[PDB]
Amino acid sequence: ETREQRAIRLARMSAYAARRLAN
Repeated sequence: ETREQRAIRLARMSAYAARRLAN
């Protein structure tokens, strides 16, 4: 994965995780 794909991956994984595990 490149800097772009990787980054967006971080936001997606973190975002999704935060949703299913906000607290």
